Amino acid sequence: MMKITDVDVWVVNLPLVNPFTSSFETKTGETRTVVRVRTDSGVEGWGETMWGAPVAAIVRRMAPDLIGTSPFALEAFHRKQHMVPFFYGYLGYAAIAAVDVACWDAMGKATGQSVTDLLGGAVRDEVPITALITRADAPGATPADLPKAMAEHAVRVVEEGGFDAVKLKGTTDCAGDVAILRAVREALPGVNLRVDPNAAWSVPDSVRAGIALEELDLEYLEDPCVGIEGMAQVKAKVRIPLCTNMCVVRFEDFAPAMRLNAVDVIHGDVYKWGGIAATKALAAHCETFGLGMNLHSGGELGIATAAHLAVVSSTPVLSRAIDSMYYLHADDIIEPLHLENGRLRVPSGPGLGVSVDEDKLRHYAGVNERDGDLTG
Amino acid sequence: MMKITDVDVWVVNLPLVNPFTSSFETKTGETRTVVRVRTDSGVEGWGETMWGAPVAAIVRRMAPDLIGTSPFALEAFHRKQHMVPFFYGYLGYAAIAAVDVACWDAMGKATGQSVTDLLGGAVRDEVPITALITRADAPGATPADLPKAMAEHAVRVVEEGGFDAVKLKGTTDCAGDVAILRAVREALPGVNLRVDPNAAWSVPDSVRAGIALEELDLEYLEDPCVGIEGMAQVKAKVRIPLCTNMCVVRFEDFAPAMRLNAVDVIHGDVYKWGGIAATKALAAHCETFGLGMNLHSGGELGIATAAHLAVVSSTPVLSRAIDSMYYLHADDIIEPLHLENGRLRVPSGPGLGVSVDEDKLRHYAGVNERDGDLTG
Amino acid sequence: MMKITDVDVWVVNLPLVNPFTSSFETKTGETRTVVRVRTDSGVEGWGETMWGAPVAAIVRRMAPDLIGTSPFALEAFHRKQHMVPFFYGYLGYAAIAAVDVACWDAMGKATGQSVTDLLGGAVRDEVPITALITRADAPGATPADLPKAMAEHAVRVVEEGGFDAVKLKGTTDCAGDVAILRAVREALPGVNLRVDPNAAWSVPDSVRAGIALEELDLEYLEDPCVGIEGMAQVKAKVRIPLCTNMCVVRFEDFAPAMRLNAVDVIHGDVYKWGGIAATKALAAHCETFGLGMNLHSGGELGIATAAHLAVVSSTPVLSRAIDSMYYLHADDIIEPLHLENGRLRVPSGPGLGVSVDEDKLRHYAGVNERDGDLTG
Amino acid sequence: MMKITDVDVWVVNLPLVNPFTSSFETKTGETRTVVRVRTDSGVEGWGETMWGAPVAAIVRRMAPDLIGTSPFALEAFHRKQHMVPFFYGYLGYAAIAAVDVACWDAMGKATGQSVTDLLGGAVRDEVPITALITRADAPGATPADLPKAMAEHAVRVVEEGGFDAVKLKGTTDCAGDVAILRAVREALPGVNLRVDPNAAWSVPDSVRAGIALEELDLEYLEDPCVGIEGMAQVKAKVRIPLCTNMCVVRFEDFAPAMRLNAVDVIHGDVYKWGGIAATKALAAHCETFGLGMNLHSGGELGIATAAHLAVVSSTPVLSRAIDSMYYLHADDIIEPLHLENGRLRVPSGPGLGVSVDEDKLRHYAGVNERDGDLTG
Repeated sequence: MMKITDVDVWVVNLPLVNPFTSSFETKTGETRTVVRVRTDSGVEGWGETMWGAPVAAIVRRMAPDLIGTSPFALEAFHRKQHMVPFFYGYLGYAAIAAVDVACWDAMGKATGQSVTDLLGGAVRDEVPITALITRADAPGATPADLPKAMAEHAVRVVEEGGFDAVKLKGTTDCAGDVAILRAVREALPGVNLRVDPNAAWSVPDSVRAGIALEELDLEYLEDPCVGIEGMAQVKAKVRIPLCTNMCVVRFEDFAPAMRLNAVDVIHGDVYKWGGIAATKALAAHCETFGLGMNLHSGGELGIATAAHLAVVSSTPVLSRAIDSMYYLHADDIIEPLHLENGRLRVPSGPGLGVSVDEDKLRHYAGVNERDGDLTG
Repeated sequence: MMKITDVDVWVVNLPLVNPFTSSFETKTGETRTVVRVRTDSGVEGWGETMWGAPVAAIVRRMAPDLIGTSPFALEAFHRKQHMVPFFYGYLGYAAIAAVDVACWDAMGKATGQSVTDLLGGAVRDEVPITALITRADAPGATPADLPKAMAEHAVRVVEEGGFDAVKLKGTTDCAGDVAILRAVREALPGVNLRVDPNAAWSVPDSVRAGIALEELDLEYLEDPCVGIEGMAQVKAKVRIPLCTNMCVVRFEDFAPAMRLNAVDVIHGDVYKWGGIAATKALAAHCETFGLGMNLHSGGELGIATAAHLAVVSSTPVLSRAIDSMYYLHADDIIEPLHLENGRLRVPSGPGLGVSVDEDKLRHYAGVNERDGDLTG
Repeated sequence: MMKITDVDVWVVNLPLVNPFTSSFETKTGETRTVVRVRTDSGVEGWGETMWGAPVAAIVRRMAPDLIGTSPFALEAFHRKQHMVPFFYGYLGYAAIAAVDVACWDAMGKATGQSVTDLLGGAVRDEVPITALITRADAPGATPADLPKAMAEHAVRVVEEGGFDAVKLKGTTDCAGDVAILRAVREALPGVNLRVDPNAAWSVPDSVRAGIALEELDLEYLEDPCVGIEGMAQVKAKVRIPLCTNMCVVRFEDFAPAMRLNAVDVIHGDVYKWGGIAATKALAAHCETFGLGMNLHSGGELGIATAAHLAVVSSTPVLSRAIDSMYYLHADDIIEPLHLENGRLRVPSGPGLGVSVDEDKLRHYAGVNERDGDLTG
Repeated sequence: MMKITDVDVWVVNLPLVNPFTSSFETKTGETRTVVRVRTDSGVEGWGETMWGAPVAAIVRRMAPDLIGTSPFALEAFHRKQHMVPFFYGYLGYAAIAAVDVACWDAMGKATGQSVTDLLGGAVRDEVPITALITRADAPGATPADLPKAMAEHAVRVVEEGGFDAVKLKGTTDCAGDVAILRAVREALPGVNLRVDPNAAWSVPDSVRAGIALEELDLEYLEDPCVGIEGMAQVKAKVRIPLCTNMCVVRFEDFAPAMRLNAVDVIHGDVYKWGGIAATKALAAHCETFGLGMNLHSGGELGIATAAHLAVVSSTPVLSRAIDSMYYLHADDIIEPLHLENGRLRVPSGPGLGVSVDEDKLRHYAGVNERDGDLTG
């Protein structure tokens, strides 16, 4: 009969090993929000979600009403907070997800079960991850030299890391993106290969590039352009599976995207969709419509990755190499997850199966206090 | 670390209070299949599903491979048995559901939690049920007298029982069905009213009847005709929400039914859909597509009803008066559920929250052994 | 004025020559249900259908009401049993088909006519069959060696057997399936070539594989993925005729599959569709919608094959090499059908044109009694 | 082993009792083509089809190649004559149907079975027919008086004849047609009521009239306008089941009519569709698409009506009162069918179950020879 007694929130800054360039920005660290839910039985559940001050602010506003409730009562919590994402958008889903994850952790600890086992049990014990490559990996390169430099980098990363998949972060320079992919495919004929321009290409440029890229047999083309309408126009012309984490980001988007035939693959992400049950539900929706599914990464540290691992472990349709920034981090706030030969081991043991280093938590919260958010 | 040690299966015959007439048959009892899953920790999980000998046979064939597995490992179990419904159809889903429910019961008992709490926790504590009326309730009646006799019966049942909804079992006599509904609505202007011909009407007759029935503001018209195509033609013409438990009975049916705009409301049913997680998933699918959802009854006794109650208790979209044959039964194989003023109380306590009377189980299994199945 | 006096049912186990691997299982024998319908004129009609104990059980439950009816009264029989497939699924259609076939046999014998002549008469006298190849035909092979081993096997089977068509049983390993087909096509440039993954591939993998397979000019791609929705997505992208025996398996599926443009070719199968008239009707539906048609094999012995031969003989649209496990059987329960140069001769003479060896029937029923079903 | 030895053809003129007015013409007799197929076993099969000289001419051209063939070989015959309807249109189907029917008669006689029993056996023994009313039934009437005169006529016909359905032959005067139907419905509140303008109304007038007619709950509106496009526009706006025997008259029309949602009910007619098997196939197509089905009448005498009766008797979906000019004829060329209380008794006995009066045949062929065709 657990009742929540405390909800505490921190914001942390953690460092990457090397810079990371999307079409959007170039980052050198993660800012994350960490939540601990305490109960009257002494159980402590931990959650973690994307971004800093504004996400923490939402969690702290939801907290007073969480006091005295059961961590098992997630349906009631989500319904109570139904309007939060309407106003706060992605940050609203993210804030709700932190609480959601912390409650699953607490539920597992209270019952002596892994979150994986509360989600249907394991169908796999290891989760392959994806090598993320960006133009920041070829700092010196001239436009003429960029494709070769990127391909040589990709080969090193795959050979050293054992990655099953490689994903290029695309840019506004779509012709250059295509040139890079051609060189990477030539160097790695057998690797699953993706490109993600983060919606930076126009629809006509996405069609022209997509046609050019057909010969490379990409696993998918991820968000070439903005919007359900544009994505559907691309899917109508281009014979490459089309993936999104930008035009379908909530259930309200799903029926319209299906009727308009906008996508072939959807990325789940607990922090984007507001919780673990939502992500299991999304998996079922993908199976019903014959869609592929993968997981998107928003810069998860160990707590948030452990939640995603529980989801992948227990979800048949998540059979691909997921996106994960985890291997690119220089430190964590839990004892490190097991990463070997390009796959993460699913934690075992009660809850998320992680142990939080509260000294590192305190330290990196201090770093954030002095340095400010790296996000936002 | 529960491991299953035994799977035992019985088939029972239980009596109704009065006969029950669908367009399909007239019944005076239920035949059900009961499953107990035993573990090495001493925990015993109970499930119950529809029909007799052929469903029991499927469960017994799945049983040997269940030995040594965890009741938490439901994703693996469902995937292992994925082909069973392709060959065995509804009976295959039903057999899988019995095992599924027994595992949820065992999971709750092992963790000291209600199934309701393992499904997201309660959002409601009571579940309204529906008064089911059939032509067997007006045994003596001439065609001219039938509508009045049915209306007078409906009034008595609603006034005595406190039911929020009334459902007429329709027949091949669609003109007579309409006459009955007109009389019932006149007598009960405020009750939620439904008719279910169990697909016995042709599409043109469904359109003609549907048009006639618009003036009665039915909660829904349930399966007037056969098939996604026919149902979609009815929905295109008739301004009454259209419900099914016959043209969408598995996830493979769902995408086509949406693209063809076949239905407005879908009935879930754990035993028809093969398990509890499938039913929670169906609820999410209904929310995504703006569909109503209710629960169908296939003649559940106490164990199977308790499972449905856990689902309704924890599922916002199940906000309607469900169908339930439970109130029409003359006995049960558990200590009776609480039924008061037309609503069932959600059980509390570990697992399904029921206690099985093994003497009644043994007795009614003997009744089945001597009398044979009443179903099939 | 024949009236049925007896309906007797056996279940038999019969051996294959070599193992047979689908994406689903690996088999070494068939289990079948055999039905004899006796009349008051002394005429005996024989039917045969798929699977064992559960199909036999359905037939035996339908039997008492068959007593005293005419074998000609098939419309009435099918309507009486209309609900059987709703509950019993594929097994329900199968059980009905056994009775259906036995009645056609009895009708032919009573009238001195072949079933072929009662179905519109012959338009062809020979029926080409298909060489079925599976990975079990390359037992020793490494992944690198598998395509060559499969191609060499295919060449031997085609050269020795005179087969017009070759069908690869596909697997979850879709990349390996494609490699095998490439090698087979290279070795046999002129053969009609098919692959059937039995719905084991995801939709994105089906699109990727389908694109790759276009260069091989396959006769069709059969059930790459699950469901009408997925199949329609494949047909929208992949320029290979798409065939099914899994997403359209009854008339209720047909209108939705047409509106959603899901398939180009449909497999008929008397045992899957519940009878001979249903299969003739399906042929007409295929002609109306410009679909190809072939026949699926569920492991027919001589009685069931003879029924399929009567259908093919009398049905213009069945102009392809059918699937037939018949040539892979080590024995039969009738005097063997004529198989020469990759085609089966249509039987002549009254009814199905077969003579049942009742000693073999008794023997193989005993084998089943002691060994149990190989199916289910 | 029947082989056809002779095909003989006559054209006959037979009288009606009273004139019959469609939107198209006013008739006082039928002209029909009669065919006898003789075999080497002495069996004689009889067929009958619509119209005279030009239909007889087609049959006589097909005849020489029929010599030496089996009456059972209908699939081969239809395929051989596949191009005949492309050039000769309705008359081509009609000529083929005469031969088709004669072969079914011969098949039944050769096997000692009714045609009904060769078509799946009886599901009903009686066939209700429809009272056909036209403006010729109110000869004296002023426009102001016409509706009352028509209603009084309808009442007399229904009360005297026991008809379950009444069908008004519509005209170019759509406002007058509506006025008549209003008066008829007022006088006969319980009768199934239809109107058939034989495509004489424009689409806008069909929409205006259809809207006006909704209040009368017609069984169907039959061919208000020309063409699949127009019919679909009517169905989109008007809430009355829409029936045709003019925009879907062959299988090539069926898929387009379904995709465009043109009709709710299709009339079969053996003579329009070229044979009995085609009509059974059409029934199955209607069931698959949830369409109603009825039979159209082109002026059948006893032989042709007997064929239609065999079809209705054996076909579940033909559950309506059929159209039949039979009751309006002053004589026949067989011993009269049993008509009592508005329903025709299905013949029993071998073949079509009719006995041809060859003296009447000879007489009415002479009448045609001297008087000429009344059709064409």
